[PDB]
Amino acid sequence: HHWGYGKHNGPEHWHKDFPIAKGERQSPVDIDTHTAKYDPSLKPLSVSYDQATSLRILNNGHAFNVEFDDSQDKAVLKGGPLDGTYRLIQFHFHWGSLDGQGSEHTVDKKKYAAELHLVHWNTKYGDFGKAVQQPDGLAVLGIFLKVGSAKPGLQKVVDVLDSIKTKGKSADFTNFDPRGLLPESLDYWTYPGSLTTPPLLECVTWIVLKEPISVSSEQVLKFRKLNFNGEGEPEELMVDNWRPAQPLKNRQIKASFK
Ligand SMILES: [N]S(=O)(=O)[C][C][C]C1234B567B89%10B%11%12%13B85%14B%1158B%12%11%15B%139%12B%1061B%12%112C5%153B%14874
Ligand SMILES: [Zn+2]
Repeated sequence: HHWGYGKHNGPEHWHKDFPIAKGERQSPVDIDTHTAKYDPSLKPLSVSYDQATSLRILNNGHAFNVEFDDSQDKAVLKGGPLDGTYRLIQFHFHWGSLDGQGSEHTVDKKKYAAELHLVHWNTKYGDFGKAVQQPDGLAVLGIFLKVGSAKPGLQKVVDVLDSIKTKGKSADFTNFDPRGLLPESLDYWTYPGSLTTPPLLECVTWIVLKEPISVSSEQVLKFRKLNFNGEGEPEELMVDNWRPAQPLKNRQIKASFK
């Protein structure tokens, strides 16, 4: 009886195994755009993905992860609200059963169809497992997805999904360029928060981009053909793999833009 997204094991149950679910800096949150304060001390974000080396794509039973070689400083995030250098380890998505839900963060209570998370760890802690034990250990870049025009840079991901339909399947996934998943603008909101899945550790500086990317209905429909179950098990479509907004508590969301 492991955690997942269903009504007997989903987000309202997670606190029993992970009591930090009811902590002081949980994610995601609703971004109230009129209350977020412009902070002129915030720096532009530096996203350096020119040397990113993807290796593999994995269906972990919750989502799919596109994994990178993080054994050297290649793909790094810096600037913005961050002190120091954060190395890209993986990306994944959260999405819905229908286009009206799927994102984890919300904007003035608006839910997007999906949300991309690019996960990076702070190199000053040496490895990812040490980073997640620190309040400034991770930086996750969050990008909203809306349904309209296709995202050409997403199509390589979409086309490999048939080969990782079920939990525990992986596939080689080299030379994928995550620059093709970024919007034009790097304007962002930022706040201190947590992982949005168990173990829910309070280790993340969230950077949520204001500009969504557009993906096609066909692209998101292929996300929704994945399975939460393993091969040879009854089919449970991989949809609605998002945690709802959590209480903001004693936090301020800052905006990089006027
Ligand atoms: N939504 S999120 O906060 O970016 C957490 C994504 C899930 C996981 B998978 B395992 B390790 B791998 B890394 B940390 B652990 B789970 B948390 C992030 B990724
Ligand atoms: Zn995530």
